[PDB]
Amino acid sequence: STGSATTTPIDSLDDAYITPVQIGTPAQTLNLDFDTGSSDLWVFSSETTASEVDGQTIYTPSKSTTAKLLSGATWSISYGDGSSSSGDVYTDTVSVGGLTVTGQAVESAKKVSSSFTEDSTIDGLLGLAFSTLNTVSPTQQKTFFDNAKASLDSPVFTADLGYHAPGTYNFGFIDTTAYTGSITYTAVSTKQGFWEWTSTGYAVGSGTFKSTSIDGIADTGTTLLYLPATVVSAYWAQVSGAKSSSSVGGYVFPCSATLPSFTFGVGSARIVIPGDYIDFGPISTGSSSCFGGIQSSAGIGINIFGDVALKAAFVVFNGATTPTLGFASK
Repeated sequence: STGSATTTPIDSLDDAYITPVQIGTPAQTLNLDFDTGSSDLWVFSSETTASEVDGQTIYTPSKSTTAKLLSGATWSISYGDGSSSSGDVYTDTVSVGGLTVTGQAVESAKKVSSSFTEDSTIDGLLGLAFSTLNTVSPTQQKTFFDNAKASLDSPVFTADLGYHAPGTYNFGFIDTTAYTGSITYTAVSTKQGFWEWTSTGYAVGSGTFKSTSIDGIADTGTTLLYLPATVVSAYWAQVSGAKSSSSVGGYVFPCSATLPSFTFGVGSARIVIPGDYIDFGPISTGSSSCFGGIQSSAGIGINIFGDVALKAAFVVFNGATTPTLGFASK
């Protein structure tokens, strides 16, 4: 089997991407944030505290003839941005782009933190990291991909995120029309539950490539590119007036600037992030200070190849017995 679904930016900055997902019988379609940095499929629901729902579409398990309470199971998750959610668990039929999994754990939110409430466009998350990170207790549950894998034509999914435009998540096949050149595959460590890999270096603009190993994660659920402070300083030093602002929370730059590109290495191959992809617009409405799309990972503990980096590539998440990642230009 295969599946193919379009993923759409939630706003004009590509802060996140939403993909429609069918849950239950009859189908209830929710727009979920596919997140290769986490491993829970959770949704706003009829159980979510009413004051914490503000425009999201909810899953109502009582209206699904295939929903079953997973008795005694609870979940609770905190994300790197300080947001969180928790609740109980149903199993139900879940379909993405024509690919159907029966018995998928659908984690129903009883509580969500303010940033989720405040984002009316995201009805929940669909985790695509390794199932070892799934938070369901006392019986850990499998991701949608893990449940689907055995049925797929090939044990892979691909992320093809657009810049200010829709893109595609495919399951079970690699669309050879969706990228240019060849796909370069690189090793993955699953030890922390992430799609963790080592980039071979970077360049700023037209500058020379610096060969240096940068361990990090391919994370579709993180907006920006978070890299070591040395690398990030070297980038922003090429932008007149750019500075790190403790009050804003990262590097800012004059909105009048034209940003240089940023290249990252995948083995001997190179992925070029155009400068425009690094512009996240005014820090507050009407400001002439703009927020940078490359930020330091120093306070995180891991480097994160988030959407800024991934949307410059066609990315293969290869879930073969030994997982690997593939990157191609597009």
